[PDB]
Amino acid sequence: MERPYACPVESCDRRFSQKTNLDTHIRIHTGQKPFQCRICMRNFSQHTGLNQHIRTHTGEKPFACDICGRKFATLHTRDRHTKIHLRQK
DNA sequence: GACGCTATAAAAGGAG
DNA sequence: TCCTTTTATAGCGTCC
Ligand SMILES: [Zn+2]
Ligand SMILES: [Zn+2]
Ligand SMILES: [Zn+2]
Repeated sequence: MERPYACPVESCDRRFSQKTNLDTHIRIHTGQKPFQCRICMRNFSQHTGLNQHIRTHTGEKPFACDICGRKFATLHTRDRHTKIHLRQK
């Protein structure tokens, strides 16, 4: 069994290797958000959801682009940006 | 075009 | 293992 943990929701039925990931996933169904932003008090489903958000307050931009050295708050925004240097408008 | 941001999935770290 | 963190992937929505 590579992914022994299955989602209880008949409709969804997503599979996971670690039980942690299954519990975290189930939260999207129940709508429970255990991670709270201490500035605006908003709630998030994940550790990363909260971390991505704290940066909107702090203005921290950890991710730099290799080509132009421009900074971004999140990983995806940075990765997606780099692709523009490989094409025209 | 570009990118700020939220969501969510996949994986890894660390301690008992 | 269980719990904490980290990395990856998808879109949305809006301004340019
Ligand atoms: Zn599910
Ligand atoms: Zn906040
Ligand atoms: Zn760049």
